[PDB]
Amino acid sequence: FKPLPISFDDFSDLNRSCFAPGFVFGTASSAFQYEGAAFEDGKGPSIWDTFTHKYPEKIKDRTNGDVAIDEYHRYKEDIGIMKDMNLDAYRFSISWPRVLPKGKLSGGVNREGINYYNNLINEVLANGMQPYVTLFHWDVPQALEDEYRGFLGRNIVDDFRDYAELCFKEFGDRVKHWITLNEPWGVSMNAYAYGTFAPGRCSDWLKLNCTGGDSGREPYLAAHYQLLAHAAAARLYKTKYQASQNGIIGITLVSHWFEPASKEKADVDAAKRGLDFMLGWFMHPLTKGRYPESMRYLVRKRLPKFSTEESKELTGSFDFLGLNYYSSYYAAKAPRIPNARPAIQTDSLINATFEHNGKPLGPMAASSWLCIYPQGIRKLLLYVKNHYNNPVIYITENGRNEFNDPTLSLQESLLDTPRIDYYYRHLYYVLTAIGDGVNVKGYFAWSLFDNMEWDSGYTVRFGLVFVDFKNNLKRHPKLSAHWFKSFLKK
Amino acid sequence: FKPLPISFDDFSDLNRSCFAPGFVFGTASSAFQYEGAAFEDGKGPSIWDTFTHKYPEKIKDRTNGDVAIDEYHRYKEDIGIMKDMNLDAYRFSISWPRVLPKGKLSGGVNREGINYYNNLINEVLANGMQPYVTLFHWDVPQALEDEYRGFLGRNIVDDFRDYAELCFKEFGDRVKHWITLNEPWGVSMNAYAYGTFAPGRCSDWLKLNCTGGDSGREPYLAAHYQLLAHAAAARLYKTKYQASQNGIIGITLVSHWFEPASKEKADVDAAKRGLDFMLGWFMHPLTKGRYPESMRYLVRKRLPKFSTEESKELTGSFDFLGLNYYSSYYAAKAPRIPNARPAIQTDSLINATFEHNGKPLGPMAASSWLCIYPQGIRKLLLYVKNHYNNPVIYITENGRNEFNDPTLSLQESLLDTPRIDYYYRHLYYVLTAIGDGVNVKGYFAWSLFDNMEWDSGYTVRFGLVFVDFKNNLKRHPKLSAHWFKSFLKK
Repeated sequence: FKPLPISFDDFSDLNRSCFAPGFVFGTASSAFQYEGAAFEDGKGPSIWDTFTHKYPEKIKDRTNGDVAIDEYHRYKEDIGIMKDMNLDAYRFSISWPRVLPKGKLSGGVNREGINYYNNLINEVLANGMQPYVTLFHWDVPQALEDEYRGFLGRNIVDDFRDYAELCFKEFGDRVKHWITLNEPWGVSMNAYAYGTFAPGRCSDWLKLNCTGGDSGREPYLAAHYQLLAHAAAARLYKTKYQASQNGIIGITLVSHWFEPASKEKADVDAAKRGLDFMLGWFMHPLTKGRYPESMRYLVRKRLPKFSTEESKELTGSFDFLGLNYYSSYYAAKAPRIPNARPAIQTDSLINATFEHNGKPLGPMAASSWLCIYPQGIRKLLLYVKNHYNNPVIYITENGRNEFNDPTLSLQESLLDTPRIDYYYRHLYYVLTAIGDGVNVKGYFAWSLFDNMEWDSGYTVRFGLVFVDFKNNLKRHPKLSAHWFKSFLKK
Repeated sequence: FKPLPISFDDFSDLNRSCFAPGFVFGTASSAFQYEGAAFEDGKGPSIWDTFTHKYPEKIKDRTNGDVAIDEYHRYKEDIGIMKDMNLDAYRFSISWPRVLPKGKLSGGVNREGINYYNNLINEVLANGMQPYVTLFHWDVPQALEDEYRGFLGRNIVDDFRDYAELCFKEFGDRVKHWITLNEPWGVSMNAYAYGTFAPGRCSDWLKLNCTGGDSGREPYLAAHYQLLAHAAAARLYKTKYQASQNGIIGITLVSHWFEPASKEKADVDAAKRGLDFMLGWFMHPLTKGRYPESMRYLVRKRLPKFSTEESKELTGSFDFLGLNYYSSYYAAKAPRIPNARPAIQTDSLINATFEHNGKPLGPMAASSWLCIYPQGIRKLLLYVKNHYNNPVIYITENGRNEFNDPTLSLQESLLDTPRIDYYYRHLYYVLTAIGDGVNVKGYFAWSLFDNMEWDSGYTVRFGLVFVDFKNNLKRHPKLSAHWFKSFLKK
């Protein structure tokens, strides 16, 4: 580490002029969290649609995404806010079942679905911003879940290649930045290892009230098919559409920073395994066509294998890496319990905590897994540069939350100084990583507006802009929106 | 609650123009934490001097206050920083054993000791600031501890009246704001109930490695004599010095906000008892000449009694209240354990926590008792106004800390955005209390510089200005110092 020649003599010294003139600043979202219109204009149901209405008790506040923040009908006002804030880009996702209601290409193409994304894309570009588009953001068409168990069936790869091709042909003339998948670790672990996400599967002996499953086998299956789906969509783009469209394609991975519990070799080795089982799971295959050695050694037979052809297709199939960072953990070696039933969470032999002898690594945000350690982003960034031959990186999500509290007045709800604290220190550490040679090209805040946080429902708020859910979903910019607008003003 | 007509459209909208033009903004400190020169220019030893060298294992990092930040020799530079920052006042304490080395007036007056405070007082006033002086800030002369057990002996009252008179005669011509005691709750509980502060006493059965004591009796004795000492000094000032000196005298009390765990009557009643045993302990006697009913009912015989004359002297003996606020707790009723040995901590029958069904009240700072809940200051302020007939209030301490971390570079150490967050929201809530009729006249931040935090040693940092303890105690203003200077600039 070696500091930055700045001199933070005023609070206003940290702004966009500190970054290269070409650095991209934007905000991110997903279709299920923002759009609304779940049954409208020919859209078919996703697994998240089904999960929330079938099992309301699996959602903290027993809510759903039928209306969400209604971006479907409010997109002009939303883009208007972005333009006023001086943003450079917008990262959003396309709903698979909105364009192809039955999943398969032979089920029919929803023309009205295609029209919505054309309107959104043209609005983004007309307001001096560039669209960064995510193909899959956890909303598997219900038809494919019913037919072959969605991402647990090999059938998903061919159907996902067809979906990607439809988006490339229809929107490819305007969209020059594509993202195939959004956080395959999250899907694998929360949908198949813990059971908190749709379809809510996990091993029965864990007593997490799951809908069937196996946490020692299914998470690995879901991750393997997700990687094959990515390779299919990425190879199609490069071989048939990249020479005429002139854009780039990548993938978004999520990772935490794992800090050794002590200086001991066992604790040093545990942190490394944490990174291998979270980040390495997806980056090894993407750069080398095989899983990390530690996963191969400790999972043995339960870890799927790539064919020769699958390895060739995967190796190097990305123009950039989309990195998502939020939290950090302390990692210590966990001893092998004799006769333990297999599960992905215990397979790595790590004890992950937020303290070392009762002393905290940092304070917590409203989500119980999010520990604030700004140094983690810089250390994660240097790990990617040094272990994965210095790829081009875009930070595709970064942020924190607060609790939804009905006793607070509007004025009180808009004074989000902890979020300002969070962005200031994380942005400082991104700048130090750039100083040390990391190829970071952009940064996207999660999120512009308050929204549904998956299984947590509307009990937490992640936005820069407050949404009044009791009065026609009114948009009320928080103090952090005004602060970010000033940061971006020259 | 009803908001403030402001409109926090920019971050710079919260400044000193939001407060009345006469509102006082300053910073606070104590003699043991800042001065240094512990054995120099005729000063005698305090109980804190003795405690740290005798028992280095009772201090987290095994440190002492011999040098501290050396304000004794560096006071001109320290006042210089304050003047550059646009502050209105400085709250500091006078060391009892520096002016009277043997405690008693018949032990001799240290002339050199008197000269230091004359130099400091004249420097404060010459730099356009007013001194707010604390007579006792936990540094009991060792001579009086040796002779009659300091604040556990009735002999302390007469000696404390003599000390106060010396300060009034010598410094009274320039000092118009006097504070008799600093946090008698802290002394009573930490020195006699838990054993963490000098002289480190507590009940042997608690297994806290104390130096002797009784937690069911001594804390009550120490608090009773502290109140008698205050009354003696306050009555002397008003009857003999106030008509010619034209100043005012008060006392500084510390209190947390106690939030009911649930809506249940038992939880509502537990929060009230929390306030009675912490704040009420000292405010009841000061306004009514008797302890709160709940303390009288649950402590019975172990609670000392005031004579008729002592009640008359105490009732109304303060011109203003010095209030110290830092943290908030959730309070729930605790059941009576059959056969429990008596202790002040269990006497109130309350279970105090920082969570309700695992959900946090707020995040924690570096000190394990400090939970961040900005609403607490406003609720505490309204409680004082409504229960204690609307006194004149000065907030004499408010702030947060971070850990001393040797792996961080200087630049990294100066980016104290969490402290900015802490002052912004607490200052907003002070403004709302003023709006609802509380008579708040000033606010003092704890503290300007990093210093020794009693039994925690130098493991935590509370300042707006970083002190480099490895390089001639160099002063390096943090981002929060620059932010506070801008807040105070018009």
